[PDB]
Amino acid sequence: EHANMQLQQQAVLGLNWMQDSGEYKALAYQAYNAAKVAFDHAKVAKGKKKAVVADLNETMLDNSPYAGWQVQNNKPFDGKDWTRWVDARQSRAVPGAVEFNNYVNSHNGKVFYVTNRKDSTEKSGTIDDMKRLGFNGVEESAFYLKKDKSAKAARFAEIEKQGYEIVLYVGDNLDDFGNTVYGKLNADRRAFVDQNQGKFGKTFIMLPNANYGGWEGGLAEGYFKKDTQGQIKARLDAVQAWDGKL
Amino acid sequence: EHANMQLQQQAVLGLNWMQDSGEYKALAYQAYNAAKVAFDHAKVAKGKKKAVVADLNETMLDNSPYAGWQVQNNKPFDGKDWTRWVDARQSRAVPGAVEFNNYVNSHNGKVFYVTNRKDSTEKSGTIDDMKRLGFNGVEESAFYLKKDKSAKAARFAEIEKQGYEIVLYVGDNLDDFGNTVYGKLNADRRAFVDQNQGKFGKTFIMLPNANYGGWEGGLAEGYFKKDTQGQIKARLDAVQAWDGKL
Ligand SMILES: Nc1ncnc2c1ncn2[C@@H]1O[C@H](CO)[C@@H](O)[C@H]1OP(=O)(O)O
Ligand SMILES: Nc1ncnc2c1ncn2[C@@H]1O[C@H](CO)[C@@H](O)[C@H]1OP(=O)(O)O
Ligand SMILES: [Mg+2]
Ligand SMILES: [Mg+2]
Repeated sequence: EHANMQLQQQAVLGLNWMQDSGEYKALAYQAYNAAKVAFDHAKVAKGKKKAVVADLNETMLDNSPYAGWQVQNNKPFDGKDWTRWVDARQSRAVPGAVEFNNYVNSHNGKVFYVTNRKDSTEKSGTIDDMKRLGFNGVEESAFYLKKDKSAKAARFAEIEKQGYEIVLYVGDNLDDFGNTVYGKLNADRRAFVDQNQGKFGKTFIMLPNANYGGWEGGLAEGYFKKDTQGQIKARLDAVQAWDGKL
Repeated sequence: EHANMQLQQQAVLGLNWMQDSGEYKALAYQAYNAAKVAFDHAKVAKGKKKAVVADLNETMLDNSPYAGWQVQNNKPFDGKDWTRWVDARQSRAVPGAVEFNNYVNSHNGKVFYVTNRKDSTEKSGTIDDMKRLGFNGVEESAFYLKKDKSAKAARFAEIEKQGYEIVLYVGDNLDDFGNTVYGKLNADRRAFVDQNQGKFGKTFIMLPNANYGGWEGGLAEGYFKKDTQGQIKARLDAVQAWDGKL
């Protein structure tokens, strides 16, 4: 129980930032302002329909109250708890997301939700929240929720097989742009970003998430297979510190 | 000493994100890609020179190793320690910052560094680091370091009085865009962002900083006047949590 409190306390400052700061809101607006510009500029091959692919969690939907519950109950992430959160139907919208979504859908485009919320158990709550939140276009066929694989490239391909050309991707996780660094450590993930420097803010649109993600598992080999104590040490070992001298 | 460790442990996860994640790098590239587009589009009044205003800390310069030192030594922020860090000359560059800086300066623009690093004690180390890092245009006159006031609007005005029109602002803190929410709590700061939604990614360019900022003081009245214990409670009280029920 000591390790659990320590692990979740380490998330507090970043959670305050995501939940309370105007700075976070500004970053969300910045991403979606850029996304609209990219969508408007996009041209697709003859015969293709324009598609935008968007992740949900921490991209279009704000699940910060779940993180707040982890902090307050010293609870590390558990898929069983997550499913209850989804069923709770208290998701909020990331600033600018609804407007951008609805703009795309009313301007000769279609947003597809490629998300790792679970198709079997988490679909009903997701669709309910998004309708309440004001998203247009949330019929079941717009959703590619998780079934067998967490990697998303196969779903992107399903979308292209339906006659769409994907003009841009929106996400908070690099794995939202393809599979090339799925399950990889942060060194490789940073290298992927470097190799794609010019796409960010154009065809790859980023939202900030300092609370969780592929970068967490990226902190150390077999991070998620570690116990709570091992994860704390992984985080602290990853820290780069000034030695305090000149 | 117990409170000090707790306070700084709360920063760990967000520090891992800023230091290690490819996601953070992608956000930095996204901001600077957008900044170049805005700079290229900008037109100024007749007779004016084009200026870009940029903050340094966590906007163009990466001081994360200082934060890492705080974590490892259970040290809350202290201006005396900060000055030593600056003097240490180990600052790194935020991804994309040098290239954008040098592009502006070679394309009929001038970047001015409006920064709260201290003009008297922290200028020499700043200029030394920026030269090493590859920034062009780091003569003393490009810098508007802190003298008497932390609020930046007066410095922006000094720049305009020199015959420049400021075409865009780059920062990680909303106070980097003006004084309207300086010293204000987060509710007012979010409202400022909402009232300027369309400027973000255009004339106000944001970099992510989940480690510190005006949003921290924004968590509670007289936050920085609080003792370590009071600040921990301020952070935890600001948390919004799911109740765990449906
Ligand atoms: N703290 C956390 N750790 C892991 N996954 C989280 C999480 N918070 C929310 N999630 C979501 O829970 C599911 C399991 O990882 C994913 O859908 C993920 O969102 P994602 O779809 O955006 O990746
Ligand atoms: N953790 C922290 N808390 C307060 N200021 C910090 C800080 N880390 C770096 N700084 C910098 O230290 C000075 C005092 O606040 C400012 O120059 C600020 O950067 P800034 O100029 O970007 O605002
Ligand atoms: Mg996500
Ligand atoms: Mg700054």
